[PDB]
Amino acid sequence: IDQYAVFGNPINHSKSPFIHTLFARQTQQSMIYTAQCVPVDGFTEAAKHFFAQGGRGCNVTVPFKEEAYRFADRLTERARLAGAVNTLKKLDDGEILGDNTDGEGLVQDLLAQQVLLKGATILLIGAGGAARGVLKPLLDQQPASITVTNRTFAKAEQLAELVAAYGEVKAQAFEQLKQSYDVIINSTSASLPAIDPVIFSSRSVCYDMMYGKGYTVFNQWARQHGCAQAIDGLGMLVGQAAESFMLWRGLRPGTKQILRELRKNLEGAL
Amino acid sequence: QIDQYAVFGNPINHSKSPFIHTLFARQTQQSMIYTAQCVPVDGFTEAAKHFFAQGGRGCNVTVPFKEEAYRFADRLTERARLAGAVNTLKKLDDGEILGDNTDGEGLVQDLLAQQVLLKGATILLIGAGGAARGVLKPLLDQQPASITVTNRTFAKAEQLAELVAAYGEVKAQAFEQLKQSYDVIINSTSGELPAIDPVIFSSRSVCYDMMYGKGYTVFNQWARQHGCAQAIDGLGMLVGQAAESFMLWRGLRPGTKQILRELRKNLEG
Ligand code: NA
Ligand code: NA
Repeated sequence: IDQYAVFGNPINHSKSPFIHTLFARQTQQSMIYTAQCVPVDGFTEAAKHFFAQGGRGCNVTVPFKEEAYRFADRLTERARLAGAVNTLKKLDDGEILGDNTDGEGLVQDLLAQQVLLKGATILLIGAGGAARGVLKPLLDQQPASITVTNRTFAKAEQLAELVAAYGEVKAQAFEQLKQSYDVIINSTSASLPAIDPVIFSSRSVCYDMMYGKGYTVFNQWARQHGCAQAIDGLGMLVGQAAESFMLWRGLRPGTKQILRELRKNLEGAL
Repeated sequence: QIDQYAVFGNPINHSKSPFIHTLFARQTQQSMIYTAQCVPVDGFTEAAKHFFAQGGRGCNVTVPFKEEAYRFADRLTERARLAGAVNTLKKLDDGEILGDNTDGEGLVQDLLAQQVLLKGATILLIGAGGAARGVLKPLLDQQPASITVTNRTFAKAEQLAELVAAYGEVKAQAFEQLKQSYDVIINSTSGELPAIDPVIFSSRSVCYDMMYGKGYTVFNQWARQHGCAQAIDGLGMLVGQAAESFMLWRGLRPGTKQILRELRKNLEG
């Protein structure tokens, strides 16, 4: 029985073991995925111990992703560009590979929802770690452009500079936004942003990284201002997990049927 | 479909419970999922509350949270009340969270299935902590000749013997008072072996350690050096307590044979 885990949890409820346990059931994998505690002396020590005792891979949550990035011996392209690792994998030679599946999970959820990314104009709200992590995977989908926005312009400019060689990436402060976008992605945590609701057009699609019962505060706002479709982040959670699982096991699980169950649980497990 | 169950503990770094319950559920046609979730030492109550809020149906609770689980429960079974600790929580149909303790029953069923004759046996129980307390009444219910409780600190042994006087023949002795051999010796303490005269072990003694792992535990190694008949580890107690929890949750007792065989194989791999 191969051992996998999640380290960290920035919230008080745990879904990763549920998700991965079901992926393992679907694909008949002899593995166990548990939630492991970061001890009081830190993540690095926890990771060292985990891999020394036979661990094969683990997910890492905020705020430990940068530490996981430093811990890894090797990094995937998307991890190196993200500056953060959410997935560690012990290779055959004992080296620890660091990956970041957050952006690809977002992309796959958007695609599962039949959102057209190729040639699309994308507005990315926020310029923090969550935003940084999803840029390269989105750019790989060949959008016409991505506009990074933040309350203060500088932070958005800095992020656009990092990824400038990969496609058309613009920076604009919240206050400057004055046109509509095909796809709007909210990467910011709950506080609404001082943005002109003109960003939402008749055919715009809104994606919130946050999730919960009913509609999120941001998606409620988007909907009230004429959004064509408001999607929450539950699918991104399952999508990122599926990418991690594929990295570890080389098998693609069934994301939709797990997303459906998570949604049933959010609405009451009735 | 996929009713939610879990084990909460710290550190629970190599949990077998998800495997155990997965097999139980397949065998008994229950549609459920069981996950292992380490919780920080200050976070059990909030973790449990959120687990149940999000649809959880039941959970095991392991160290260091068993006493906190006793407080968390809305109602306690008689065996949990006597044990002073809860290792199993269940969400009842009326919304109430029931606390139970299946550790003692699990131990007893393991001993009995392994064909240790408890009826008429002299039993030495080493340790007077929570682990000992949770198995004492179930052991007495098997009608042993006697149970002698011992502990590094004598006062806790005496307290434990006084708690269960009504259920059978139970004595408290200091480590250094132990001067004869027993039919069954059970170690409930979690190598720095207890400082007890190995005269306790006869070539006809069965030894049982609640601890388990690859190879022989340090306690079982000591017992074997001193001739014990057979030295058994706690893997079967884990499986046994799990089966009792499962019966509480789902209403049917699952078989343990495949599970025990596979877990044993895996420990040695
Ligand atoms: Na298969
Ligand atoms: Na209570």
